[PDB]
Amino acid sequence: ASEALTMIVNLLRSQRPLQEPTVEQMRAGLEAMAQMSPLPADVELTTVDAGGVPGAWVRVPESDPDRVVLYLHGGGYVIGSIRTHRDLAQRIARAARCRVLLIDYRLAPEHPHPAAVEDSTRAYRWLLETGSDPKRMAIAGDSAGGGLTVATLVALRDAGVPLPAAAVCLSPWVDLEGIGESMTTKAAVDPMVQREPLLRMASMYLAGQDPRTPLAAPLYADLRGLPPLLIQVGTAETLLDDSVRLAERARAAGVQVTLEPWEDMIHVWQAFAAMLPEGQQAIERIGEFLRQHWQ
Ligand SMILES: COc1ccc2cc([C@@H](C)C(=O)O)ccc2c1
Repeated sequence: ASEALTMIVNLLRSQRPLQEPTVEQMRAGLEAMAQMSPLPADVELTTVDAGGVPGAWVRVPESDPDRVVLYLHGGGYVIGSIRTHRDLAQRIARAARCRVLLIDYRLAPEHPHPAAVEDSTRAYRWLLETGSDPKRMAIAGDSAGGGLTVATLVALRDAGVPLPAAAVCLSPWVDLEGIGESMTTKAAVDPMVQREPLLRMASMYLAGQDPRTPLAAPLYADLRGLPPLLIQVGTAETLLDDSVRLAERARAAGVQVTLEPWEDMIHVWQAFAAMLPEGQQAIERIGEFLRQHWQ
């Protein structure tokens, strides 16, 4: 891996937003870290009411105005915001030459499951209502937002809503019990995600519901009929086996899955693309994948 990976690992070993003592401090910690990646001058942000869900349009100069990624931010269903993820959103908008709708879906513990999935499906339905075409759309998300991407597709399919051309999952979180082998075997090399904080956030999202509830933990969902899926994951991740098991389940369901394991990469390494070469390389691959499925 690039020497820059050592700098990102060192940052994460000291700035541990998932290990902050309160939800308020976890939220503020991730906001402080995102504020470091300064936004390019050519990014246009437009706040919008996406059918009752607050959102922001992210546009860059080469955004095709009729192609849209609905972007579902990570943060364990508890943290993250339009602010934390607008840099990753603009990088994807640039690579995929599209507009990104970044939504502020309801967060736990204030709004437990299924609030997040109600909001992601409402935003997608609103895009259709306002004239977006499914063959020029995609849903993408990181970590909890990667799990929410799969759950959103399942819920839309079950409601008879036309599915988009493709979907992208970045280090998705789909096992809310943390029982993947890598949760043990990669614990020593993951500077961000460990079982204790994952179970803390799962508790807030589930509010006593079965941790294998399919739209909360899509490792247990019926995935038949989903569109082509790109799963990017790092091998230095306790969540590696979330991606491996999701790929197995989607392939068994007849889905066109690409599983891309990036050697030595850490959780949502794409968010560090300003400093990490593999982050920008992975975002270029996301853009290639989306443009191929919109052809
Ligand atoms: C430098 O900027 C960032 C921005 C968002 C980030 C999000 C995560 C995790 C919690 C995520 O939402 O998947 C990690 C690092 C991040 C760094």
